[PDB]
This record gives sequence, structure tokens and C-alpha cells, in this order.
Amino acid sequence: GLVPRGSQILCVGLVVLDVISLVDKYPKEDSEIRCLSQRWQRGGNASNSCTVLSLLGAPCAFMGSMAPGHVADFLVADFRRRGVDVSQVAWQSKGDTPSSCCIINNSNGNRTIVLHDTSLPDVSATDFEKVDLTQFKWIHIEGRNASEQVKMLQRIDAHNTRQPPEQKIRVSVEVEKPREELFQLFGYGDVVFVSKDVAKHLGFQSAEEALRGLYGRVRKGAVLVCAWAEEGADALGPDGKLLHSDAFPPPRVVDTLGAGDTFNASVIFSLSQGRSVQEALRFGCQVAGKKCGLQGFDGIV
Amino acid sequence: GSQILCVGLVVLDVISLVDKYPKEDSEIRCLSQRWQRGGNASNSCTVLSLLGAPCAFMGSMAPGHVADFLVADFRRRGVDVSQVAWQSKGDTPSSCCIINNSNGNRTIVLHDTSLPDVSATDFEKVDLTQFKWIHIEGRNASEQVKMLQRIDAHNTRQPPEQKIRVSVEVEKPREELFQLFGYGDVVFVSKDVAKHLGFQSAEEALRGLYGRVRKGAVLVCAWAEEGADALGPDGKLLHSDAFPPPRVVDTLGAGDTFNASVIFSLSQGRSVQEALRFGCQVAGKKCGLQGFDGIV
Ligand SMILES: CSc1ccccc1Nc1nc(N2CC3(CNC3)C2)nc2c(NCC3CC3)ncnc12
Ligand SMILES: CSc1ccccc1Nc1nc(N2CC3(CNC3)C2)nc2c(NCC3CC3)ncnc12
Repeated sequence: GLVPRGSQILCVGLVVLDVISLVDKYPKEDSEIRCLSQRWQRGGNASNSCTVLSLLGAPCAFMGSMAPGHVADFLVADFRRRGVDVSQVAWQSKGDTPSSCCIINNSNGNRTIVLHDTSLPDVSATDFEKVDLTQFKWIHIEGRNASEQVKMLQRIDAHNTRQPPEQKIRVSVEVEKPREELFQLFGYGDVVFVSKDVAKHLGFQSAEEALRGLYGRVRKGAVLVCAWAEEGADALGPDGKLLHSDAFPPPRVVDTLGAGDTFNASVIFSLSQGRSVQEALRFGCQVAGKKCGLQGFDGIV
Repeated sequence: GSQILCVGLVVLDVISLVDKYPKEDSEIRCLSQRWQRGGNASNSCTVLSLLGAPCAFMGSMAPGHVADFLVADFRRRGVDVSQVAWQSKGDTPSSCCIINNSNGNRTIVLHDTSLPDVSATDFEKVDLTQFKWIHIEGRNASEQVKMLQRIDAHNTRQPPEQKIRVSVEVEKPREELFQLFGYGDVVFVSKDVAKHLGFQSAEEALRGLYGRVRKGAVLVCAWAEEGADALGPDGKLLHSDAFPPPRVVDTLGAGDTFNASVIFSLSQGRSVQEALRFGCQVAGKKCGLQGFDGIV
């Protein structure tokens, strides 16, 4: 159906089906055991942010790769259950739709993971070329396949080059795997999210060390953003002023999985409503804090 | 009287092929992944079908998207599902199977729904005429013994020529299942059970377990790479070496391939030595492949 011009936030990245099994003890190889409970969850960075943006009330769409099959079917039904627009999915003729097996040991909390395979092709610059941008007010890009996503960021530059500032598409970018290739993305986007995990791998020991240490890599005008779990979040604009907001503990921690994706989506949401970076950092921390003390995304409002 | 029937579980097998088995708290990436129609009786149907034997599955299934997948697969394989006992409480069981591609080890983590078992009631409602053979997967004992008795009874009224051959699996160490040994013409007891009951080889198990079977039965016991053995009324031990494929790459469903194949050979009137041998021949071929496609 019809989507008004400049109304949606698009997130480009991975979606994955996570099968999550709760067990008594860790299974010894070659055994047949009952679990305590099992969940199928839609997962992936761009995937969760879309969920959040919908709960938060933004019209939103997801672009990532799927393969026709029963796994897609479930994934697409969960997306749709959360109000996400999937009209831009990149259906692939080759490969498996990503699925992961996660096993959680009850008596200790340990999480073991068999990660999804690498059979399916990522979204590509030509795939992306085929997309009429006018619907989007904001596009956000999970960092995965760097050299291609670069062409897409360049496409969005082009488009923008020719629009009145009030019809310009804002861009955000996320670097979250400690992978050499990803670092070029730093130079793109109006907003750049970097993760505790990545920043540590580059040697920095805190948001402040990371922002000040990496801001030299961001394109002029950009806001560089970093969250540090219970130590809060920071942000660094072109004016050089290091911003900060403390965390917000929930009455008690229940599920941290996906909180970074909640933080990103919330910051993006706030900035898109024209709030100030400081107000965004704040909001970010508030909603991610609330998520942590909840199971999945249901109660975040 | 042309079909073979199997009574047990169907399960959605969410499979991950990895090259080494993950250690506590670690994180590895699989080589590939697939969905597969699972459950013992389910697998056996697959194998019977692939061998050209008309067969039919019977077990509980909850309607949903999972079931739809299972059903379609049953049909692509010509398994008669018209005997299925649908529910309205619960969902389709499913599990995560980690298959270690470097020795074919298979770790199964099962989510058993509360989904109701098949009951003597449901069973008492089936036309026993179409079946040369009926193989029961031992899950709910006290309730299945009734199913069996209904079969023993049906036998009395028929020529010692048109009787319903009956086979029985005892795969899990559960105490309740132990009453089942004394039923059906052929009885499959797994290596696992065997060891749990203090026995160290198929030879010894067979000796120490024959006491528990119906008069005139054959006790069968596979033992992976060691082969499988059998014991009949004549008191003579039968043996068959295994048939190792070049590389073992996937042993999920081997035992259910063994059983189907033994059953199949028997329903074609081959001898117990010949069926034991064929069982190993097929389970063996199976272990060198991902899936079932291609054992024939
Ligand atoms: C700045 S908000 C944020 C952003 C990204 C990721 C997580 C968060 N928020 C929180 N993360 C974690 N955590 C902990 C882990 C789980 N593995 C690391 C992230 N703990 C808390 C907390 N209390 C718990 C602290 C551990 C004692 N209270 C509020 N927000 C967060
Ligand atoms: C008697 S055939 C049989 C019956 C039921 C279940 C399995 C099998 N067959 C085999 N199972 C296993 N296995 C291994 C496990 C997986 N952990 C137990 C079952 N390994 C082999 C094998 N392995 C390699 C050869 C020694 C070189 N070669 C032939 N048949 C089987």
C-alpha cells in the first residue's frame, strides 16, 4: 500500500531466526535431552531496531536478505506482528535464511551459541540501487559488508545533494563487529554508533577514550555515539563538547539481549523527532534501561 | 493387507551441521543448516517409503505452520497420514539437532509440548485390515500395552498366514517401557538401554534379556560400529558386521533406519540373518549422507 513521502525510517541489516533452548545441565555430545523451555525469536541488529521503532510509534521498514522458505515465513510473520514494513526485503535465489541455535544453562546462566551459516548473500549496492528513496526520512545501516554499503551511502549522498534541506534524508551507521573492514563506514552518516566491544578492541577503555580517539575518523558535521552498558552513554559532536547520560537501572535485570539495538533505535527515534543530541542520549538510556528489566520488547513503551 | 504402519512421534528437526562440537559458553558458526521431518516412527516411514514399501504413520499432531510442513513432507514421500490423531491443545514438538560433521555425532535438544499422546482409544478406532505389519515406538507404555492386546486379539480370528506381524522399539531407559519386551513378534532394544541395564555388548544383552520376551519372538539389538545381533526361539545368536561408509558425516536417524530396514526385509519373508544384515547395510549407507535421500 501507499507510503507518504519522507515518512519512514529504514534499517538495513541482518535478520535471523534464533531458536533459544533453556536447559538443566549442558548437553554432553551425542545425547537426546528434554529442554525446560524453548523460544523462537526474530533476531538481528537491524531487525530489533525496527521492532523498537514501531513500539515507539515510527513508521518503519526493514531491508535485509531472505530466502523463500518456512524460516522466512516465520520471520516475516513476526516482523508484521510488530508493524514492520517488509516490502523492501531482498529475496535471494541462493542460500539459507539465517538461523541460530542458542542453548542457555539454567544452573549458572551460561549461553552457548551455534551461529547461523554464511550461505545467504548480503544486500548489495545494486539491490539497493533499485530502491525509491522518497519514502524515507532516515536510513540506518548495520555495518556488515563494508565495500557495498559504501556505495549505498554514496547513493544517498547523491540523492541528498539535490534536495531542499527540509527534504534531506538523514543517515546513521552502526559499527558493532570488531572487524577491520567495518572501519571505513566511520566516514559516512550523520550519526555513527560504535559499540563497547568494538572500541575495546581498538584499545580504548571507555566511551570518552573512544569518542575522542575515533572522532577524527568521522565525516565533518557528524555526531559520534558510544554506549557502555551500566556506565551510561556518551556522544561527541562537531562542537567538541563531550555529552553524557548516566544509565537508568530497572528494578531488576531480566534480559539484556537486544538492549544496544534498543539504544540505537531510541536515539535515532528522538533525533528524527528533532530533539537535541543531549535529549536523544538521555532518551536512549531511558528506554534501553527499561528494556533490560523486561523479557523481549513488549513493555518498553 | 498391504501397508506397514508405524506408531510414534513426528518432530520438526531444526538441524545445524558444525565441524566440531561446541564447548560450554563458547560460540561457533555452523557449516550449514536444514529443517527435517523427525521422530522415530516418522523416520522409519521415510525409510520404508524410500525402499518402495507402502506405509502409514500414526501419531499426534497440532495444527499450525509446523504441521503443514511435516504433512507436506509425508506426502512428497507417499506416507499415509490419514490415521493421524489431530489435537487442539499444544503445538508441534521440535528440536535443535547439532550434527558433528567430523564423526556424525548428533546432539538432540527436544522441546516436548504437552501435546497429548496417542491413546488406546484413538487406536481402537483404526481398520487393522490394511496392515501386514505394525511397528510401535515405545513412549507411553501402560496405554500402548492395550493397543498391543487389541492386536494379539485380532490375530486369533485369522489364519496363521494372514496374521498381523508386530514389532516394538524400546529406545529409552525409562522403567515404564520395560513391560513392552513381552509383546510383538520382533523387539528392538537400543544399545543405550542395554548399557543402562548393566550389559556390555549386544551378545550379553541378548542373553540376559531374552527371558522377557513373548514365546517365539526375536530380540534385536544394534550396537553402532560393532554391528547388530539377534536372538530367536532356537536359542542361536545371530550376528552381522556393520557397513562403515568412507566418512561418517551424519548419524541422526540411523537407528530408525536400522529398524525400518529390518522390518522391511522381514515383511518380504527374508530370514532373520538376512534382515539383520540388510539393516546394517542401510543404516551404514545412511551415515555417509546428510539426510535420507540417497540411501537408495
Ligand atoms: C546506556 S544503555 C545500554 C546500551 C547498550 C547496551 C546496554 C545498555 N543498558 C544496560 N546494560 C547492562 N548490561 C550488563 C551487560 C549484560 N552483558 C553485559 C550489559 N546493564 C544495565 C543496568 N544494570 C545492570 C548492570 C550489570 C550490572 N541498568 C541499566 N542499563 C543497563
Ligand atoms: C548396526 S547398524 C546401526 C543401527 C542403529 C544405529 C546406528 C547404526 N550404524 C552405525 N552407527 C554408528 N554410530 C556412531 C554413533 C554416533 N555416536 C554413537 C552411532 N557408527 C557407525 C559406523 N561408524 C564408523 C566405523 C568404525 C569405522 N559405521 C557403520 N555403521 C555405524
